[PDB]
Amino acid sequence: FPRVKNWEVGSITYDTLSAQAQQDGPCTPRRCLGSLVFPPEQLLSQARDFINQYYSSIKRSGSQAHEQRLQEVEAEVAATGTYQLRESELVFGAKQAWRNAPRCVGRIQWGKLQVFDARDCRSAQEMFTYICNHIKYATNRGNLRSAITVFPQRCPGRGDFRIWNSQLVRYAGYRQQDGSVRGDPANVEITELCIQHGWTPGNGRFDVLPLLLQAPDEPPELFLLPPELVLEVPLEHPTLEWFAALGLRWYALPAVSNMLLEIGGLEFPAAPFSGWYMSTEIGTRNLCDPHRYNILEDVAVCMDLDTRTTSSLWKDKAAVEINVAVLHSYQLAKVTIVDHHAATASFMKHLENEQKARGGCPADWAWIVPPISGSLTPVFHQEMVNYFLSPAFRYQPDPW
Amino acid sequence: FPRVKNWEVGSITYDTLSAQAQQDGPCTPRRCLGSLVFPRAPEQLLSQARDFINQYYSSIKRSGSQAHEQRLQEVEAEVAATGTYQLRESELVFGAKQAWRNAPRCVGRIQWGKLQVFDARDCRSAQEMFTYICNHIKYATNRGNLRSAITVFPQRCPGRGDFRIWNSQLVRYAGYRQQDGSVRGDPANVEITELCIQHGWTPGNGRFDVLPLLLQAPDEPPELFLLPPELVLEVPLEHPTLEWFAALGLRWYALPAVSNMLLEIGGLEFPAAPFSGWYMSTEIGTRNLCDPHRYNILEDVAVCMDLDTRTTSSLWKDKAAVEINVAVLHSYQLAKVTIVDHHAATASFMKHLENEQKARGGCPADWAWIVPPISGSLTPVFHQEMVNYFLSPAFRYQPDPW
Ligand code: HEM
Ligand code: HEM
Ligand SMILES: C[C@H](O)[C@H](O)[C@H]1CNc2nc(N)[nH]c(=O)c2N1
Ligand SMILES: C[C@H](O)[C@H](O)[C@H]1CNc2nc(N)[nH]c(=O)c2N1
Ligand SMILES: Cc1cc(N)nc(CCCN(C)C)c1
Ligand SMILES: Cc1cc(N)nc(CCCN(C)C)c1
Ligand SMILES: [Cl-]
Ligand SMILES: [Cl-]
Ligand SMILES: [Gd]
Ligand SMILES: [Gd]
Ligand SMILES: [Gd]
Ligand SMILES: [Zn+2]
Repeated sequence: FPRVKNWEVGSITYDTLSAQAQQDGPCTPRRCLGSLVFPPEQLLSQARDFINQYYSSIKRSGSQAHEQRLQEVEAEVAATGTYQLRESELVFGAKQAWRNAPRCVGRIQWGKLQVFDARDCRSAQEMFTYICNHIKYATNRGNLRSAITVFPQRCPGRGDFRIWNSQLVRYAGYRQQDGSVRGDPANVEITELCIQHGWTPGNGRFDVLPLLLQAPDEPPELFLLPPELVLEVPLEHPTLEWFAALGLRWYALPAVSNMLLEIGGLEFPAAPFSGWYMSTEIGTRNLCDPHRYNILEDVAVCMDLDTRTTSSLWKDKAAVEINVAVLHSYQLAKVTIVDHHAATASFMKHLENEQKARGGCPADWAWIVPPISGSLTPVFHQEMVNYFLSPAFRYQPDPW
Repeated sequence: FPRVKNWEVGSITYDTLSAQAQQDGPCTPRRCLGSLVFPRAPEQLLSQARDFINQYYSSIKRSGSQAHEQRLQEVEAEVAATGTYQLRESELVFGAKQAWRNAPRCVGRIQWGKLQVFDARDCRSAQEMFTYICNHIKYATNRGNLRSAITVFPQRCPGRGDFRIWNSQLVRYAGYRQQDGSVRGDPANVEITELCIQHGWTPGNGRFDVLPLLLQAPDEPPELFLLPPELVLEVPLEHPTLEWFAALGLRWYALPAVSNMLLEIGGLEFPAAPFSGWYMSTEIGTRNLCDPHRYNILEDVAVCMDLDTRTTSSLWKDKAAVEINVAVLHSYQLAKVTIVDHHAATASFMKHLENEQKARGGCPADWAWIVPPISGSLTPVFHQEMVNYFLSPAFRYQPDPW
């Protein structure tokens, strides 16, 4: 059992939960690959195990309802070749997949999740309405609420439900007479898919993209989001009056719409989950990555910093203020957001909860440690262990 | 072979060098332990020696030659006879440079070929050991124009104990347990401070008292040796625009010289082989001065900066840390002592990975040690995927000799 040390306090724990690890990771005794971003009747094996998880989690192992439910999943697969989850189970498995997400620093919140059941969905126009209930419920006028919407589970012979966008809110990315990009350069591909399928492109650096929703065995269909439903935050700084002039904005709702939910052997290729932002996500990665909006030098010029030498730490100073601007703006607009110090301190509380409850916690060090001020947060000094537990959110290929 | 992506540019390479990794790390396909700090007969000696000799003869464009098999047979005959063997001088220089080259947690490896190797394998006593060390400190410091160097003391051998330096670095500040429960000085150094005292050192009571050296000759208790103050170059810390900063009374020393690691070359072990380069400013500014379990100055600086420390979202911790790093860079520059900031160091490490991809087909790197502890994603290494594995020659950790 791996020994795990915290170097700030000098405290030691053992990760016994690592024993239950399901799907193998990318590392071998020969080499570590932890820093890499992207690393038939077996369906009954995983279903049986997930069902035992549910009943132990409600102190109902070895009793009547536990025995009972085991047989009907057995009979469901025998007759149909698959099975349906009870409502309580789909709830319990959504929370568990979030709980088991090693790259998420916000799992202290994993027990507070609103689960929308879109398993009776049957058309792309139905998708849009379900997605639209989600967005408006999750946004909640800025008092954000964690939510996931689960569309039908995949089956043989029939196509997949899929959202083609990586998130529900993305900004446009436009090429030019010189190749380079206006807007968000991450979303250059989906932007050109949307232009293909009928959307007339805007001219701005912060155009909210239209959705591309895919009913099974039908091609994707464009859907224009209601602008009154996409809450956005214009960015200003508390004491740098010119910051507002830079015209920067970000949206309120972080909602990943490209990952595949897996519960008890069942696979849901369309299942958007949403929470609220950690401020480094917007202020550090989205606005300052060189391949993203890359605003770092523009802000430094406006601050009259000396950009001619790296040792003035002008990059560091300008980055800190961009993060100050994100936090101040979201708080003034009363949109839920959490800074990387508060977020990481709650994660340390989570680890300790999880140590007592489950005997460990799969955590991915490179992604839990924030991208500014790493060693100023407690997670930097906490050793972690990474492994795969089910249920889980999984990456998946793109549907083109 | 593992595919490696650079997410900032789009570059894609394949680490073929990892296939040669001969010793095992701590990860399995079940679980990654990459974030853990400490993740750890004649024929086996023979097979590592054979491999190193092959490495050396590759480096001198004499692979498969007369001289090459000459050395291979020679080493076996010496192992059969003596149970071990001796490196030629040129083999030792090449082996010390490869060990640096091979060190996955060093971001300054663009410099790996520029290393001054001092051969002290004739050292006879703790007293002679001390003399060799003073000369190392003197040459490396070079009045502030620092030069990378390593001194190699006699190798491990059956029949006689090891040479050991008990201090983890040649220059360390004392850490005295206080009256209440606090530490005065550097809390990382309470243990070695206590060993020096119990070995008859007279402790000071400052926050920056330089520690004496505890030097162990084979089958001998360690002996205390004081470093002459004029040999230990230090830097008073000031801030270019925060004049009150000088009143903190903070200093750091010029020379980073690790003295507690084991140098392995072709199966032979040198448990005493201190090595030194020059600092990257974050080791001092961020870790040494701002870690809660170290000098822990972050809040005091932020209060002095008139920041609002009652709420995290004002980012007072980030702002104060940035200026503490400014103070470090400015102060070493003022004093004309070599130092590299985390933006320049990571950008030269990017050129090292490129150089190494063409020379060897990859490069062992520990992402969590390479990415700086402030402003991580503002440096290019954050966006570089990396493959961590173990090559030999190597610097390895080893247990404390007490
Ligand atoms: C409630 C507040 C939440 C916060 C502050 C938060 C924070 C974060 C952050 C900062 C990341 C790093 C992702 C990146 O760097 O792009 C992340 C990853 C992730 N989070 Fe959370 N999260 C929250 C809620 C949730 C919820 C509700 C779910 C699912 C139900 C979830 C599941 C995940 C997953 C699967 C990842 C991995 C993303 C990927 O690998 O691309 N999180 N989270
Ligand atoms: C010349 C300038 C150098 C720079 C800028 C530099 C930079 C660094 C830094 C920042 C670390 C991380 C240390 C920590 O966080 O405690 C490190 C580690 C290391 N360096 Fe370098 N270094 C230099 C020279 C050298 C030399 C000359 C050698 C050996 C001949 C060396 C071998 C190592 C080793 C073995 C480690 C790992 C130490 C440990 O794991 O505790 N370095 N280096
Ligand atoms: C190469 C490296 O794995 C990659 O840049 C990772 C590092 N850590 C990260 N951590 C988070 N939270 N999000 C990321 O996108 C990344 N990127
Ligand atoms: C727990 C964690 O592995 C530990 O704090 C590591 C993180 N990365 C590091 N990186 C460097 N360069 N030096 C360190 O001491 C550490 N410490
Ligand atoms: C649920 C959730 C919350 C949050 N704060 N962040 C995310 C991920 C954002 C997308 N990244 C992959 C770019 C998801
Ligand atoms: C040779 C060398 C250069 C450098 N820049 N830094 C170090 C590390 C100092 C000690 N750390 C292990 C705490 C060593
Ligand atoms: Cl995002
Ligand atoms: Cl140090
Ligand atoms: Gd101006
Ligand atoms: Gd001033
Ligand atoms: Gd004071
Ligand atoms: Zn690993």
